Amino acid sequence: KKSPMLCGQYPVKSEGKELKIVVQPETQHRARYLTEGSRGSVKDRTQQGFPTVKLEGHNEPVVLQVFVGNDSGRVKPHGFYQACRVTGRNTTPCKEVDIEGTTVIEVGLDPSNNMTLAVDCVGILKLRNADVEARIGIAGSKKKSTRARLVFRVNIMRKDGSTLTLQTPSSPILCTQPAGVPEILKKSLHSCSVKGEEEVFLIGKNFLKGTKVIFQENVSDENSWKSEAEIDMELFHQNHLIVKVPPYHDQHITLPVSVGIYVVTNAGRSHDVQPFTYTPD
Amino acid sequence: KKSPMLCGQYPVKSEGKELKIVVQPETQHRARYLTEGSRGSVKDRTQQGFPTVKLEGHNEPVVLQVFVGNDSGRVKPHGFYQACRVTGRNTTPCKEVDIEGTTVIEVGLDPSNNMTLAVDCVGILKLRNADVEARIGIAGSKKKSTRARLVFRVNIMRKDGSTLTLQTPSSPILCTQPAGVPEILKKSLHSCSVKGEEEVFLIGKNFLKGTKVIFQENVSDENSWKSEAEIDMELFHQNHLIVKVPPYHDQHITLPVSVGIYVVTNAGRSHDVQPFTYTPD
DNA sequence: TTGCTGGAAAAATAG
DNA sequence: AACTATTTTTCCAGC
Repeated sequence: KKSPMLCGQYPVKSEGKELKIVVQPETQHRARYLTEGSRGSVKDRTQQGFPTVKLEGHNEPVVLQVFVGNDSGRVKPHGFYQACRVTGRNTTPCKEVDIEGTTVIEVGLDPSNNMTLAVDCVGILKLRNADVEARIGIAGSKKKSTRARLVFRVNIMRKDGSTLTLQTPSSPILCTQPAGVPEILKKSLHSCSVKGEEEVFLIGKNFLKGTKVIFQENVSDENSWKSEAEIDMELFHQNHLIVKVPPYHDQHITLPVSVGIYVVTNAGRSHDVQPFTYTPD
Repeated sequence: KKSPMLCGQYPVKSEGKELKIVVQPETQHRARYLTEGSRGSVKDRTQQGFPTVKLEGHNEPVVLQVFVGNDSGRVKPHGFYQACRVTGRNTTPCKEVDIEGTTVIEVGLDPSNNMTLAVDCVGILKLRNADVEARIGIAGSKKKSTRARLVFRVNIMRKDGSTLTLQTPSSPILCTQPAGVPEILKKSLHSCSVKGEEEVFLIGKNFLKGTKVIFQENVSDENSWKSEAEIDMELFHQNHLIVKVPPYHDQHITLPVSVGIYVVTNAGRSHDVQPFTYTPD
């Protein structure tokens, strides 16, 4: 690498060459801390591969550089995150160099693979605020950012001593720890008359801000009658919640109907379903 | 202040002068982080005044120094706590100087008030691990102390260039957050047969490690039949808990008996009582 | 017995 | 000021 300042303005394509991101990285990747183990490379959005960058308009071996930059605007290396290498008996080999104090990961883009590479060797390291705080004061109430972009860039050298610098940043990635699926561990009531209205205490975990309690007949994705039970907000809690039993659709059943309850969180659905029996009026 | 090393050995009285603590500080004062907006001074044991120090055997204006030191032994400034000034339209004015890296608060002791002062301008700041690292060493920041003493000391200058240094440390003060009073906000069952055994979901707050759920008949301190309800440990939580209804003492009541439920925490008792009705078999 | 994560408690900050 | 709610960091525990 020629080491052109990381802060300079550079184009994605030029002189008949483009550095494009074929496969964007996941929208979220939990950064790891120095005090703990490694946490893995950054995957793609299907979690089944890795962000993939391609270099069209050129067919020679060229080192690809990667580093973690701010989440938006003019590309600057992020101030709270540092890129890091991820070793593995299947991961692409790479070097870990330091530029202007920020860590940059050098991988090798090659024509033997049509100038394409699935970056599977880059992880994100979280720097401690307090630590950053006492170096760059401008970073704190001025800005504590938890989002970052994977910054890719190639430094080709033209015929003379010149060097063309193509750079392309990915979509932002939220670098914190994911919500975790909702779960119901135990409910206080398992049976109620068809008119409902009786309260049910639910204790479990991960009841996020956008959670909903759903009373359903079966597991008919398309429709087997479902209904949002009203939640008590004056006592909402990530681990417990009080909901009122929604009245059943058939006020005139002759026999007890067994239905299921499960919760939806802005992040997912409590895959384990609770049984609840509606009984005639 | 002459700035004599904070670690030196100094007497309380000497040369016909004593620096005595008339009113010891509270046995507990919740330290606050520097980011914390709240700044209370350290009160006395009646919570109605402040620790008061007096300088007998001298009648001139002399600056009184205060700083937070270890909880016992040879006075050394505490490594996890720093003294801090507390401003107020009624609090005594003072300066905040730094000595050997520790913060010292300078107040003015004066004869116009018979060499006495009720230090109402000193608070205690809790140092965050990362701060304690840069101050007292990494391995040191592991040996945790949550107790500290308010260290008072005067630096009088004798006729010549000499300086007499009287120092007196207070009783230790606990600087951790004072556990809270338990509370029951809502229960799922309010009535049960005399034999009991039915579970009751309790959601409230501050259900500490040593909490007990008590079913009682009245508010007869001495005795009006009380009983610890069994708690489910596999789901214990500071804000909620599942207990089984203890069977009543009179398996043969003819009429429904109304009893109360309240919780005891290693720190106190949920003063607000919940009603529960036992019903005949 | 150490390394990779998912889960969380504890530490610090926000509102 | 005194609380309550969120975030950040540091710990744990299960392969």
